[PDB]
Amino acid sequence: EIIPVSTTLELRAADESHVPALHQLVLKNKAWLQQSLDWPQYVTSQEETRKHVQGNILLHQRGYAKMYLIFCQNEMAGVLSFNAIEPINKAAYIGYWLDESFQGQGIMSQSLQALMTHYARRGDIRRFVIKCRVDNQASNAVARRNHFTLEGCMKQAEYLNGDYHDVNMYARIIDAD
Amino acid sequence: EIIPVSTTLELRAADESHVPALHQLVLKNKAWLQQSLDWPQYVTSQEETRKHVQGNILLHQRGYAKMYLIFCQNEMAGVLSFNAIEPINKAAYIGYWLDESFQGQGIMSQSLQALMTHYARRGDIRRFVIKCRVDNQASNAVARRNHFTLEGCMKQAEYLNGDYHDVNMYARIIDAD
Ligand SMILES: *SCCNC(=O)CCNC(=O)[C@H](O)C(C)(C)COP(=O)(O)OP(=O)(O)OC[C@H]1O[C@@H](n2cnc3c(N)ncnc32)[C@H](O)[C@H]1OP(=O)(O)O
Ligand SMILES: *SCCNC(=O)CCNC(=O)[C@H](O)C(C)(C)COP(=O)(O)OP(=O)(O)OC[C@H]1O[C@@H](n2cnc3c(N)ncnc32)[C@H](O)[C@H]1OP(=O)(O)O
Repeated sequence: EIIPVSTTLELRAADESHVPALHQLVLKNKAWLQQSLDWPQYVTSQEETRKHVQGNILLHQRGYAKMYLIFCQNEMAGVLSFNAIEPINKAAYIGYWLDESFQGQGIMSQSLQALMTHYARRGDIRRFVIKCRVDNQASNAVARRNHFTLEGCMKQAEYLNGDYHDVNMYARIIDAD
Repeated sequence: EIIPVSTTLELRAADESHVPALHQLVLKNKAWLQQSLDWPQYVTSQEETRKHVQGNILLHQRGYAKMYLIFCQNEMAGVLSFNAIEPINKAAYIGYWLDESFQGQGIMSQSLQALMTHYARRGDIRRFVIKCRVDNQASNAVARRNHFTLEGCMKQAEYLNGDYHDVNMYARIIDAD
């Protein structure tokens, strides 16, 4: 399962074969990922990433979540995913991160747009949501460029780096009729 | 486990012994509950309520959710609960409903306040949230009387009664220091 993004980019569904490369990518970025994600601190050994992946693959096959790996000229560059899918509401919560050396190239912006369009077209997701610290300006720029509307500010909603942070909730509705 | 509310009210932790009475209460109110809750339509037989209860009791014991039954002069009057608890964020999502014949007496308002105070005092929950259709004025009045702040409006976020509804997100932070 591959969702095309561009002549140099593609989304591949999470595989057990990706575990090794992804573990290294996580290691290389966890110091800075920790400021806006919670799970990187619990990742130490490859076994823990494999665990996260096998679990994700299941929710992925059942349609309860999705995990895609972003590939740039056959090189793993980051992860784009639906952390949770509420089938009855056709709503999904988005999560993503990019290896620091693949940033600043519009890679995530384009991947998100290709991913959303694909699901709005299939029709099982029409409402997309992005929740992230209010102060993560890079993620906010990805959401706005993808036409997300800020719905609210959740006060001190997430505990990250020994402190509570206000979280913005961005959403976009796409009815691909 | 009983959390006191008033000389005529109390909160009792969900029990297997409550299943029968609760099933009847659900039956008596599901026609109208369906307009703002999704699970009442899946409840037909007592076995299904027992299922919902045994599951809840587990999340309750693990601290991942809570389910309390509201009792009014030893008579079951409704349910008040934390649908989900995010331990790391000390945040909880509230759910509640009252049998139609126990409404209009400030019973839910008082029960919610007693419940929140008890958890903010214990310190494992400091952020309380209420999400419900924007047009449910009775629930909105319970949230405002309990000093919740409206954080945002989630567009067409819930599918209920064959249609999508805008959902308000109310929140309150309590640091019982
Ligand atoms: S809490 C939920 C959010 N997750 C995280 O915060 C995870 C940690 N952060 C990241 O991994 C990272 O900061 C993310 C993926 C959020 C954003 O990274 P980028 O800023 O690299 O995003 P993107 O890959 O979309 O690149 C946009 C930027 O690239 C430049 N640029 C050049 N060319 C383009 C094109 N053609 N299209 C769009 N952008 C392009 C811009 O300088 C950057 O754009 P901004 O305007 O978004 O700053
Ligand atoms: S989607 C998440 C919300 N859940 C649901 O909507 C579930 C379905 N609805 C209900 O079960 C029900 O409508 C709920 C529980 C939301 C609200 O019911 P009540 O309106 O009966 O609330 P409560 O029990 O808090 O009673 C308040 C009302 O009672 C009157 N009243 C008399 N005396 C008092 C006192 N002492 N204190 C407060 N209220 C009191 C008021 O006439 C009603 O108050 P409002 O001002 O809230 O309308």
